[PDB]
Order: sequence, then C-alpha cells, then structure tokens
Amino acid sequence: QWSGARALEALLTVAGELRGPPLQLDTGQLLKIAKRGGVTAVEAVHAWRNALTGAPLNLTPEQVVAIASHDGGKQALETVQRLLPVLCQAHGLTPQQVVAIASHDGGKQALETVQRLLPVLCQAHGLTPEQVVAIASHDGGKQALETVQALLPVLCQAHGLTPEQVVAIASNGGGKQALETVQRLLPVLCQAHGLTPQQVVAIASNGGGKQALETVQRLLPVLCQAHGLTPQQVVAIASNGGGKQALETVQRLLPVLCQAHGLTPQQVVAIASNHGGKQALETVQRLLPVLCQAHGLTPQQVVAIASNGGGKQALETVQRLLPVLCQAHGLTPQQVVAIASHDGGKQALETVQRLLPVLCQAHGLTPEQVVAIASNGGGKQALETVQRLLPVLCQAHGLTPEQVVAIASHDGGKQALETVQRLLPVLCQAHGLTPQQVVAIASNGGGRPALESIVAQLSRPDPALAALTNDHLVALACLGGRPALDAVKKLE
DNA sequence: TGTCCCTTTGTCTCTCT
DNA sequence: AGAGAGACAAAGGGACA
Ligand SMILES: [Mg+2]
Repeated sequence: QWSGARALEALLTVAGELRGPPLQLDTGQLLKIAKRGGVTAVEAVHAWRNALTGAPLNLTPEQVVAIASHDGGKQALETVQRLLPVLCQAHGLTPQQVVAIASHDGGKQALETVQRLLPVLCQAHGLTPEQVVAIASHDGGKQALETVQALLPVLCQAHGLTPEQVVAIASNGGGKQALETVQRLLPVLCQAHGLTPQQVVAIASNGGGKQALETVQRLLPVLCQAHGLTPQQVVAIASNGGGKQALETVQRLLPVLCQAHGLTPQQVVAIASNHGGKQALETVQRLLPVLCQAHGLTPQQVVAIASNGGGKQALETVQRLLPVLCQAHGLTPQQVVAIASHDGGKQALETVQRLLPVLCQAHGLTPEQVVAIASNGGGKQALETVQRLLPVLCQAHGLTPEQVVAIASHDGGKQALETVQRLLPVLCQAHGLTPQQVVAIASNGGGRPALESIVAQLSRPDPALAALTNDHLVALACLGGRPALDAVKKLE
C-alpha cells in the first residue's frame, strides 16, 4: 500500500472537525494549510483550535490559517501563543505585527529572534521596532536579524550605506545572503563599474538579492560591450525583479527578439525589468508570431502586454481569450490589450470574462466601465469589489454608480472602495466633508491611506495641521495623498 | 518527515513627481 | 498618470536532523 494513505486519512479526519467550531474552514483554507504546513500543521491547528480563537489571544480564523500555512506552522502556532503577549507588552508590538512575523516558514525562529534581539537593535543600533518587524517578516527572518545586528556597523561605516538601506536590503527572503553579498561586492561594483551604492542597494533589494548582484558583476562586461547595453539598462533589469534569471535571459534573447521581430533594445529591457522577466522574454519569442499573425495584434501591443510583471501569464491568457472576449463579449482587440497591459493581466482578463455580463446585466454598468476598472494593476480585485460593494455604496451611502466606478478605477481600487464604505460616515456625518470630497480623495492611487490620514487629522488633530481648513486638507489629500499630508505634518 | 532557509514568479498596492 | 518602488504570497529546491 502507498505510504501516504494513513497520513492522508488522518488529514481528512482532523480536517472535518475543523469545519466545526470555532474556525469553520472552507476547503480552500484546509487545502492551503495542508499543502504548506502539512498534516502536523493541520493537527496542530485542531489541538489549539480554542486557545488561539478567543481570550486570551483572540485571533481570527484568517489569522490562524495565515500562521499555520507555512513549513513549521505547528511550531509557529505554538510559539505565537507563547510569545504574542510577551511581545505586545514587553516590546509594544500590535498583535497584527506578531501575526506578520509568524506567517512565514520558520516563524518560530523569527519570533524568538525578535524577542531576543529587538532591544539590542533599537537601543544599540538605533532601529525602530517597525524596522525590526519588517526585517523579521520574511522567510529566514531570524537569519536576516542576526546578520543586520552583525553587519550594520561595517555596512554603514566601511561602506557608506545608511541604516535605511541596510534595512531595505535585509527586508526580503534571503536577506542574510543579500547583506553578505552587498558587503563583498559593493566596492567591486562601484569602483570597477561605476555604480552608485544606491544602484547596488536597488539591485540587492529584491529576493534573489545575492543572485542578482553576482549576475550583474559577472555579466555587466559581457552585456555592455558585446551586447550594446548601458550600465543603466543592466542595473534596471537587475533591480526590477528579474534579477539573475532576467539578466541571463537578456544575454540569450536580446538578439533573437530584435533580429527576428525588429524590437529595439529598450523594448527588451522593459520586458526584462519585472518579476519573471525571463519568462516574459521567452514567452515573447515563442508567442509573438502567433499573436501578430494574419494582421493580428501589432508587435508594439505584444511588447506592451509583455512589459509588466506576469507578462508571460498575460501573453498566454490573451492568446487564449482574445477570441472569446471579442466574439462573445463584444470587446475590441484594443480593449483586450489594455486590460492585459498591467501586472496581473491574466487575472483581470479572466475576471472580465467572468464578470462583464454580471456587471452589465445585474448592476447596469457599460462594458467600457468594466474595461476601465479592469485596466489597472489589481484589476481582478477592483472588479470583484465593485460587484460586492456597488449596491451598498449606492443605496446605503448615496454614491452614484459613476462615482463608484471612478473610485474603483485606479491601482488599489479595492482598498479605496472598502475604505470609502467604512470611512464615509465619520467623514461626512461627523466632520462635514461632502460625499464628493470623499469620492475625490479616494479617486487616486493611494486612495486608502489618503482617506485614513485625513481621518487621523480630524479625529486626533496634530497641531501641525491646524492652520489648514478641512477644504485645504481635502485639497492636499487629493493632490499628493498621505505623503502630502505627512509632508505638512513635518512643518510644526 | 518536519523544519528552516533561499530563489523565482506572479500579483497587488502605493509613491513620486 | 506612467514609471518606479514596495508589499504580500505560492511553490519548489537545498540542507539537516
Ligand atoms: Mg519543501
């Protein structure tokens, strides 16, 4: 008999009881835990199904699932019950910060290291606890913290980094490796290749930090001479997420793409400078002629789709869905491209296919309005939030469909929609803001934190924003969102 | 096996002007 | 607003006990 038979059965046993109180998990939560945390993690969640759910700790099931669904999730769950009170009272962290720290593989290691090192890091190394929390909140968090403690002085003094840079480098998976590689390679990359420490920090400030710095060091010569590329264009490929894989794939496919399809180097750099760049490039070489065949898409439209993170998923979903979206849903190829040319194009595309008839028939939007909402990063999220929240923003808060679509139609629209639904009453009813002023504030990228900052002022007034009327705060909030507000906060 | 750590890719959100 | 930067997570491999 296949070994896994027993454990698998154990899994289904324990996981049927978890559909019971007090977590009520929905199959797609039990799977998640099962896949990443394993059976020990499903069986830890059961064994601690009460201790975690209410007084003392009081975690949402969402928050229990987040802690459990990683390797060592059992250890994390045990450690969180032990240290969360210790960390909120002895160190002053929110429990949401403790959950953040715990929700990665080896979470236990992270938690115990924050417990052990946060004093020495804040006192003797000058870090804020929020910096310590960010460093901690990735896989290998424990490693990154011990490495920060050890290398912060040598990185700042011998190498000229600001502690902020050291923290930005540290705050990724493999933070330890990136830090160590930045130490070793910073002088080599600066003194031999004329890179600013700033550019070295940007290369290092990703996952595959170590990998990207070493691949830049090895390949900058081969790329800038025998491949007509600038130091700037190599830095950009290496620091935008593509890292090692993207740089090596730029070597391979730069001539193939150009020579066979007439793409400039700038178009190749842009396709490269993203997460999964290598994937986008390879998919572009593979799929371009299929798309552009028989007066299909123009090349430039392929370059566009491809030049966002997830470009490969976007290219393949267009290939698959262009026909049905145009035939069955009355969309132009131009529209399909626009939806696709954003991070998560694939998600937006699939969500338009699913939700366009619903949003038109049941909610009275136009296809154009649907395309507009879908045509931003996180399109899937904005579109699903529009469906959830349209009848509520309209009926309960008096907003027009037009106004909702407008809040919806930026990056973060989901966040902006959910914040408007929650903050409109206190803003209007308690502080005299008009619905239109509220809709205006939220109708930008960063609508959410801009609404929250406006509320932070009219709820617990900083004396530094006092000479500003509501109408002035509103104008500032529209113009530069939270950062503009915090900008004036620094004036008193 | 369970746990810890690292890398790559995909996706979502916010900033900076 | 478009480019750039930063956050959040899924999934796989190495390493080791
Ligand atoms: Mg594994």
